[PDB]
Amino acid sequence: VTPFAQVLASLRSVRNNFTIQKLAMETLEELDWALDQLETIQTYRSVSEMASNKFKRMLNRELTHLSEMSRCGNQVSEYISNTFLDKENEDHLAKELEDLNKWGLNIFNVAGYSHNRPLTAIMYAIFQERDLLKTFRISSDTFITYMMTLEDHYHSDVAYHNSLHAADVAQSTHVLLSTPALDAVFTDLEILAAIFAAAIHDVDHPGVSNQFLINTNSELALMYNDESVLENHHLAVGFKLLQEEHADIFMNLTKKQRQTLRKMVIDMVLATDMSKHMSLLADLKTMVETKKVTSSGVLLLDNYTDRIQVLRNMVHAADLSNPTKSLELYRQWTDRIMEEFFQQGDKERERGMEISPMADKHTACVEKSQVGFIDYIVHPLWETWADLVQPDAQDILDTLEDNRNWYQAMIP
Amino acid sequence: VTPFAQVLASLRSVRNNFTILTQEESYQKLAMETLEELDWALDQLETIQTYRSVSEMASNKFKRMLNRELTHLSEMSRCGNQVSEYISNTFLDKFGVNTENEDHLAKELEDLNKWGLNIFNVAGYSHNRPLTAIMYAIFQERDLLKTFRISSDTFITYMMTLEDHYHSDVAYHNSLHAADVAQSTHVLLSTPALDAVFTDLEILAAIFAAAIHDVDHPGVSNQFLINTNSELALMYNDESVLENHHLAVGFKLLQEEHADIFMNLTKKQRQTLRKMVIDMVLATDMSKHMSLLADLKTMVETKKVTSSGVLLLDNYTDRIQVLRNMVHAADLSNPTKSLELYRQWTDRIMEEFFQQGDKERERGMEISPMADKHTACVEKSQVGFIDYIVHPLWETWADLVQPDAQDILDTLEDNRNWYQAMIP
Ligand SMILES: [Mg+2]
Ligand SMILES: [Mg+2]
Ligand code: NA
Ligand code: NA
Ligand SMILES: [Zn+2]
Ligand SMILES: [Zn+2]
Ligand SMILES: [Zn+2]
Repeated sequence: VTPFAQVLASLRSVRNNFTIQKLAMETLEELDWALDQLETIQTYRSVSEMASNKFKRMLNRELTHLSEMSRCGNQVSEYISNTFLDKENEDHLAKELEDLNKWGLNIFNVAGYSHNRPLTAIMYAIFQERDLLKTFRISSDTFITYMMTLEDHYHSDVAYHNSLHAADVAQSTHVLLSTPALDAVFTDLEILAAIFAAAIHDVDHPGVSNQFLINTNSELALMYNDESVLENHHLAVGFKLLQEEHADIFMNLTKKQRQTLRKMVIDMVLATDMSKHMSLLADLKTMVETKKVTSSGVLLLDNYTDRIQVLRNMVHAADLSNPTKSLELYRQWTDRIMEEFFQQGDKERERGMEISPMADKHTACVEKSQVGFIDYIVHPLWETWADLVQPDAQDILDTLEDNRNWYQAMIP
Repeated sequence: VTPFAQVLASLRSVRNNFTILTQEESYQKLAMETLEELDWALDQLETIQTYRSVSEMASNKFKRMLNRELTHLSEMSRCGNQVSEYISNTFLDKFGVNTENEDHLAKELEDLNKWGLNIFNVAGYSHNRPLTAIMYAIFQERDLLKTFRISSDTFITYMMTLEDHYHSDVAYHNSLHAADVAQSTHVLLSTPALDAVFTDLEILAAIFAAAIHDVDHPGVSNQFLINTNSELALMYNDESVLENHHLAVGFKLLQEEHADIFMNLTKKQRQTLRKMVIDMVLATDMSKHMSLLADLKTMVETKKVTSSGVLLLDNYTDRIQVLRNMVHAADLSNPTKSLELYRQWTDRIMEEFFQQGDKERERGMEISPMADKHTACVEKSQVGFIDYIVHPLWETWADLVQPDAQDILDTLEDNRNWYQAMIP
């Protein structure tokens, strides 16, 4: 018997026997509401995971016993467990880099003073600031060789999803990791993973959505079976570039550390798929409801699952941070976002495809879109993040509200 | 506010008020037994939950709430409508030859619709092309070439390349295993309890998923591919490495000259078939076994049957849960076949495991359990495999399609007892 069917059947008999005055009637009303909500709020996969997890632990018990029997009983248990169970200019650059630890550092100026290499410049600054090159025994040459190839694999002719956007997300993730409420929560390995996930999260982006890649029967959609097409590709390129000569920035980690980092990075870059937004928000919201905070204001994250839920939300929030930056920065990101949408619209036109809603200058409502994006996606996410790390993130939330009102006032 | 927490708090309130509200010996016994039952139900509700099951309830609620807002916004202006379309699409998730071998082939193919077909003989009488031979027989039997306007040339061009992309030098995961799974799926689709339940497109999808489910298999596990830092593991981010690859090859082969067997389907039919096939082949990942078992078990518990009484599967979700379990059961059908067939499959799976062990030895890796040809406990493994995986799955399938599959279950038990009796 499946666990959810068992619980519902016993809750139905409790209700049937409860029926067998104001207090009695008001409670039957509350029971009937909760029992109905229990059923309706369930999906096919939520019901499934309760049952599969139960079945997995039932088999895990039966094999632990079998393992104790003989050397044969042990290899049979190992086979079954592994198969059927789961798991000059440099002066100007130095001046800009003084804002490294600040929200809204001008990354556009960093690009201008680094010969249009903001990703290499910002990643090297972050790694030195955080002492990651010493901690993880990364030679400067290894770091710069990797970063330069990584930057080279970001498309220059794509207006938004280029190395300047990656530099911005990596820098924003670096600032978010420094949140006082999150002091001493993450290991050096988790910090390394988050900044690296942020730097590679859009590498080799063609400047077109996953839906465009699916609809055009692209090699990428074919290879990845229409699931997180781009996000899977960003990871494959990111990890492949480590195999280039003198570029293995993870060469001096232990085998266990590389296994752990790889798992965390995959997890974080897959969470940047925009269609997974509501799942991340639901995870972040449950974390806020059950949050355990210190007297000094520091968050308590006991286990790996809690830490990765926060980290995957951090990289996603960093990816959706343009509306939280000063208006001057935000307006420049919106121009780039729009330019890239229009560029996808051009590719749709050359293919005879139906032009996407925001993909055409004649019909795109730029200001209303920014207001919708903030109201429906950016503000609910950042408000949940701000609740988790209170009072840190209030300035972020204040900047967001100003920018929202500015865009609202700019609607024609 | 997350919904599960809200429900939990509500049921906790009901319980704390039930205690206030509670000859009369029978009343007290009823009052106490129901409180203990409620407490057990509440404890089990919390414990039986996971991080992903709870969050799933919340994300689905958030998705529905936003969809409601966006539907209203789309009615406001042409601008509101394109803003709602942007947000919805981005942030939400939705001739023939006369030969002795040909006469022998026609004789074997008389058992096409039977669980008792010998695929080893089909391979021998078809120039070691069991996949093309069996798929062509299935497609003609079911009239799929006429229904979906597939010319024989296109069909045979595709099937031949598909068969060519199965490795000959791999003992188990070759075209003979694919032919076996496709034929077993064809038989399972014909179960009387599942009569007129599936559309022609769903039938096409299941047989196609079964035929392509192991294409280009290197004869090594996903764990071997992850541990050796293979290109495949790198490409697929260590998740269902092989299963993703089987699908990519299977769909890529349609692009070969005059091999597009889906060329005359509508765009909507190709979209639906593609979705179903991906779903079915990803479900063949053995590490997903307990999820499929869980889904099949819930389906048995809530099963509705007509006057006939043929199974009733109202929506698509129910239909795909059965179909992915069917292809998985077909993939785990070797122990349910006659002993003569089963013993030949066991030799092949062992030979493949040992070939992997040789690769681990040459690489200086620790030899995987079952991969050492010198230490493998072949019989005990077959007993464990049946007791823990094959029998629980087939027993659940038999409950769903009762009384059909009783013979499948009887054989499984005989083969298990035979292997048990053969333990040295
Ligand atoms: Mg992205
Ligand atoms: Mg397989
Ligand atoms: Na470039
Ligand atoms: Na071959
Ligand atoms: Zn060098
Ligand atoms: Zn991004
Ligand atoms: Zn198979």
